[PDB]
Amino acid sequence: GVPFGLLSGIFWGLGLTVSAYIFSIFTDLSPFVVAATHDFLSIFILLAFLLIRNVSVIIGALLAGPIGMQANLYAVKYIGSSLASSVSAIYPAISVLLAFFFLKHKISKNTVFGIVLIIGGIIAQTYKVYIGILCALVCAIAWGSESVLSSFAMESELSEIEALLIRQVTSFLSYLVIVGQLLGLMIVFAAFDMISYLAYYIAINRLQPAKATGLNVSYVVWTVLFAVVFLGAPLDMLTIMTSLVVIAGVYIIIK
Ligand SMILES: C[N+](C)(C)CCO
Repeated sequence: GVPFGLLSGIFWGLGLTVSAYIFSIFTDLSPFVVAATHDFLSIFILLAFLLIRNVSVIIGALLAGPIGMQANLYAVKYIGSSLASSVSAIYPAISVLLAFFFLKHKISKNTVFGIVLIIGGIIAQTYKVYIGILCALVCAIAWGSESVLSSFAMESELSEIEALLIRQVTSFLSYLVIVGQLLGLMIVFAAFDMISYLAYYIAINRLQPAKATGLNVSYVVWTVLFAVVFLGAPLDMLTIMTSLVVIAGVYIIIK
């Protein structure tokens, strides 16, 4: 069960760097259409896996799709290959802050304490860098509410056919109301995002969000590994330290 969330970290961490690889080749020539086609291509490779409490899903999906994911997409233009991932990784603190007050109290002396060290090893480097940090704070508020609102239903509603299916078509319908090689990189980015968000939901089913979201912020270390090997990040001395505090806290939350 625990690996399912650890798999959610690496796969979104590699995918959120190939999205930076997409923008790095034209420098945000198209801000918004990337996210609209993102869910458009996502529905088809999500349905490729094939071969009412719906309100609680849609009210958290519009709280993290129209304002959470695409803000991580367009509102994070070039501030960093992972510099948005760091401060958007305080979202478990916003999620645990909401989860503890909505009939979910299962934390220990070294379960949220590992989340605390994971945030303090990031906030210290947060200012080692306006619009980018704004939405990166917004992505933290949005995904943290979605994690509890996704865990809200989570009964007679499977992680795929109701959890991630309604979550995808809701944001895809939202952009419909708000409105070659790139399609290969887009469908490649869609292929990595959809195994990730399902694996995050499979970790949300059996494992509590306080630990499932806490193992997810491993997506901050893999998003620097992919961003320094596939992309050649400068990796100053402060990067290895923040990479260590976020994994040193991962081994406190996992145990
Ligand atoms: C994929 N998100 C990072 C948006 C959710 C955590 O898995």
